Amino acid sequence: ASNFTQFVLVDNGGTGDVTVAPSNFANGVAEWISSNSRSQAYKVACSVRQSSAQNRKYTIKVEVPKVATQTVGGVELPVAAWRSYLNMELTIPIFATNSDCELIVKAMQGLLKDGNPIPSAIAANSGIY
Amino acid sequence: ASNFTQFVLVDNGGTGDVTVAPSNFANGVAEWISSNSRSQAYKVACSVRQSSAQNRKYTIKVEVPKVATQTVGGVELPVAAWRSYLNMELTIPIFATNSDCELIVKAMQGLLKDGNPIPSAIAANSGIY
Amino acid sequence: ASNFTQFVLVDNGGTGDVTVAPSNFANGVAEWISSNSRSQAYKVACSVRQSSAQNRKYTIKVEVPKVATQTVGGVELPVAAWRSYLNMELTIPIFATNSDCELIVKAMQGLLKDGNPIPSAIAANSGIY
Amino acid sequence: ASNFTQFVLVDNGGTGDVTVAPSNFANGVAEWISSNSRSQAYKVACSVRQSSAQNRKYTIKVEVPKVATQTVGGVELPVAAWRSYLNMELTIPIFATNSDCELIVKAMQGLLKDGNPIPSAIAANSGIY
Amino acid sequence: ASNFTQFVLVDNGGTGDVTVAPSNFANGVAEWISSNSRSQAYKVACSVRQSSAQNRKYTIKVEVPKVATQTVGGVELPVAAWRSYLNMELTIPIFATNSDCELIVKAMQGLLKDGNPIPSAIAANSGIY
Amino acid sequence: ASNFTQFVLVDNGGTGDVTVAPSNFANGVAEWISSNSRSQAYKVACSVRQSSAQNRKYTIKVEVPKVATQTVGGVELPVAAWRSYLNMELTIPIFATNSDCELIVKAMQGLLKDGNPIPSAIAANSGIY
Repeated sequence: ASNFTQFVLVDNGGTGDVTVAPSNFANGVAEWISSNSRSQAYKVACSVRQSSAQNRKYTIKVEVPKVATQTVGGVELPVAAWRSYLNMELTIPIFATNSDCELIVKAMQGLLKDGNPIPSAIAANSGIY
Repeated sequence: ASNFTQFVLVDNGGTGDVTVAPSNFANGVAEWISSNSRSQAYKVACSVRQSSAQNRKYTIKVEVPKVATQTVGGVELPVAAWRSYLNMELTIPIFATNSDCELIVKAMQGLLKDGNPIPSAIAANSGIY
Repeated sequence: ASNFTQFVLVDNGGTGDVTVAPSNFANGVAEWISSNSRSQAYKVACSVRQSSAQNRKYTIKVEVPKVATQTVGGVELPVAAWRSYLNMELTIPIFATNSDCELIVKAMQGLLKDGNPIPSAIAANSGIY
Repeated sequence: ASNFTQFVLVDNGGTGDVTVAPSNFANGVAEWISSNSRSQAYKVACSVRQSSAQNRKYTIKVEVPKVATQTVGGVELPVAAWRSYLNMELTIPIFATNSDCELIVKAMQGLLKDGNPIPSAIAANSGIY
Repeated sequence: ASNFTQFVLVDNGGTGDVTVAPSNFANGVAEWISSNSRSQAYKVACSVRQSSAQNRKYTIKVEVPKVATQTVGGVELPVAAWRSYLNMELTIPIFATNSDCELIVKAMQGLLKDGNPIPSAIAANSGIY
Repeated sequence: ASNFTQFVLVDNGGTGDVTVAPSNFANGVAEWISSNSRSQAYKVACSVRQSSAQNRKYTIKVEVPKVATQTVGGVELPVAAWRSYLNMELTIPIFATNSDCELIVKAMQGLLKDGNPIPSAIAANSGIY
């Protein structure tokens, strides 16, 4: 094993899928980036720390860029028009069993599943109502 | 539309699924909880707001109960030993079209898909290695 | 669902029943008022907050007006001679199950049921003896 | 009359009803408790007094035990995790006739009638939405 | 019940209609935004407040954008070339019955009905003459 | 040609309609007043002005009276028991073509169309919920 492997971040059904690969583990922060210039890359970062004596906290960050080509000084450079940022922190008690943890993972998957309230609001630029 | 509806948070295959239903809307913050006491409930909250001149921010909070050795309806202390807390913040530039937003949703779904590093680490009480 | 619906506050047996309808949810305070000028309306307000870390507190307020017509400046205005105010605060531990909560609701109904001590004292302008 | 009598606080249909009986009258405050230890009892207290020159005020307090997972006759700590507290204050202007007062009683009964928003929110561990 | 819902702001007869959906109800200010880029979206905000002892005051705001694409350095962004701003304040004494309010609403709709002086001056970049 | 004419402010379907007729156009402020006592009359005022270099600003005002008779010392006078005041300001950049203006007018009519959130809250003495 080694769970530090590449995965497809954006599944565009085989064509134009955005895959992200391991790229750095310096300072205990596991990082993954897509095959682009570092200026236009998708980026995922993950780190876990025993925050309290009885908790562990995972900090996960994703950056989704809007790619563009910009003319600076009469020269064109690969750039990102803007970036969207996802920041998540998960605190799990040390008393959580593996099956307790699987429950947290399933809850996070159901939350974002297609057609459920939240992913629907986000995708439509609206709130919950 | 009208997305404030009940949904399946934990999909256990039809048998033993955890459904979460609307429970509060005070202050534009939509809340959903499972059919349990509030100390043992699965809880989801969501709200959007223009965080700055250039961004909108979605704050999503989830609480998941530690189920192994749980006593249904009992008084379980300390509260912190029996609950996991998820905190997500999604910042999206005001230029993001619905399409851009659909892609951000896919990135979140890919991140947590089964078999991918992050959800596998969490489920196994591990970090990256 | 949406429990924010209209209900009959004073059941005068089909004729002259006082019904109250949703009228505002600003600041997380659910409000209901009767179809009158705002000066002569019945008013119900409800809000819940996690008062302590282990409690939740519901604050409910009802205002029953005594309607009158008053001549101010030689002009008649719809007015309330006086108002009676009900103020209730219910503190429920987070460890309370739904069935535990149903017990609280039944207790509150029995308390005010016709012929029981309290509603009898109130209706007769006396104390308990 | 003489209203200080035993009554059914929780009506469970004849089987498993909670009856509450007079238990104290120190200081003009009528008290009723169920047949349990004082830590697990259903308790009701009531008193009236002229709060001001223009009003009389009824203070009614109710305590309801958390029953799910309860150990009858046992020592259950912390006390706050096992009890709900109701606090009602009814202010009535000195001009209110018996009829006016009967109407105030009906308003209180309508507020808590089954199926109405408030009692439904409470029973479901919810707020308004 | 809820009136914080989606609605048609610009009726372009079934197609090309501008719909505005609820987005956020923070601090007593209900806000609605149309879909797609927040930068090119229409916006409606509304709030009510007791302006004085006898008055309640509504504050409505609407923004109509002039959709355009901004190109800078070869990077183009969806923007509003400019915006038209409507700010209205409606004061209503607490003596107004529902019938009085309905009349106030009719006066507002009549003021803007097609063919009347005001909507015709505006639609033609003109004043009164 | 002239748009400074009489028009129906409150359409009560042919009968009981409130018509407002031109009264005075002094200092760039066009004013319309309904017939009979000026004290019980409806009033509409409108003016446009170049608010800045790029903007033109319309200022519309409407007054809805609550008709009543004042009696003092046996002398009765026709008065308005009170008035409801509407003050609106519409800013439009000088780049707006007639098509843009027509759209702005449609947005205003849609905002107040029957059944939509805003006109329904007002007509019912309510806020958003």
